[PDB]
Amino acid sequence: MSISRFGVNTENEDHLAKELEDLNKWGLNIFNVAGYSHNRPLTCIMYAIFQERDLLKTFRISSDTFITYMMTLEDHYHSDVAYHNSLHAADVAQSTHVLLSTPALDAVFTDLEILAAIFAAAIHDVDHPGVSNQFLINTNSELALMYNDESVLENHHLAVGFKLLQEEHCDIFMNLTKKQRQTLRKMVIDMVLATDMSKHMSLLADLKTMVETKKVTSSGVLLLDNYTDRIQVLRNMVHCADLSNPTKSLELYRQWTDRIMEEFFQQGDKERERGMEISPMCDKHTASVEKSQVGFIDYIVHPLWETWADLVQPDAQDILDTLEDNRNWYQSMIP
Ligand SMILES: O=C(O)c1ccc(-c2cc3cccnc3c(-c3cccc([N+](=O)[O-])c3)n2)cc1
Ligand SMILES: [Mg+2]
Ligand SMILES: [Mg+2]
Ligand SMILES: [Zn+2]
Repeated sequence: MSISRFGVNTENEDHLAKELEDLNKWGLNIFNVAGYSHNRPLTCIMYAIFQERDLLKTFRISSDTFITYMMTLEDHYHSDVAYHNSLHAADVAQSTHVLLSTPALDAVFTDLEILAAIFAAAIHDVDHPGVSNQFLINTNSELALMYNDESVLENHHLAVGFKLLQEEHCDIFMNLTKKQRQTLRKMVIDMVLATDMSKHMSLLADLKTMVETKKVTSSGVLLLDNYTDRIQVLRNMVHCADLSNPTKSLELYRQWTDRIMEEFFQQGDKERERGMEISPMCDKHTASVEKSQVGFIDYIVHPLWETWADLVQPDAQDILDTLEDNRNWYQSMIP
């Protein structure tokens, strides 16, 4: 049955199953998953990932409760937002799922840490309005005041992600112990807050420290016996998943760029219509898409992935290669 198999009822079962053969691959096409799942990419991908990792059984989560929660979570992502909709969330969850399976990190993380990372990815952008934290701050949002202008949306995504668990038959963590729930909550909070782009540098600095003090075993697997080191790697992994668009196939990457640019232009028109000063990248009349992608990669995405590649060398070399190739392509497209 469709639901028991994919967590969603679809008229394209055979096609959805073919796409899902790439569940553990960096090359999975989430756009197609969406197209063969009646546009339920997040519910479908989260169900597939959990079945793949046997998380439902391990954590005594009924398929029904999980599907109910996932469908609700997905319903809370805006479909009228060009980039920060459920497709992006599904993509980050799937990317994180692949990153957790990096050979160099084999048997490094606990099952609870794995659960927390994938869950964090799924809820990391829930109810995103399509405008930045600065826009919320500049317009004196009640949300901004509430979180003292720090990680405004990130704190909101967390509040929503957790609150939905209180919905009818939505508590997927009902059977965890008080200790497991406390641990998971703290780790998820840590990983979602880590997606706050303004924290980029604090994260990368920690990651370099992890590379510098790197320790591997005979097999070649990294050594991270202490949570204090592991949570720094997990925060950076979800951050890398969040900034993984430029590392995917050019075809996927180009679609991601078109979407984020549309969202930027949306905010630009909002600011414009409110006599506000248009934010950088948000002016559709002066935006330089290609040059901006090159800057994005050179200053932010590459520095991060290069360090990540060093940490798990050589598992992420092809990802770095792809990033570099995509960078040069957009560079050649600058008029
Ligand atoms: O405030 C946030 O939470 C936030 C802000 C920007 C992005 C983002 C995503 C991109 C995806 C694909 C290509 N580009 C993306 C960019 C981006 C695009 C053009 C330029 C830059 N940049 O940093 O200069 C970044 N930004 C995500 C999240
Ligand atoms: Mg975000
Ligand atoms: Mg909303
Ligand atoms: Zn995100």
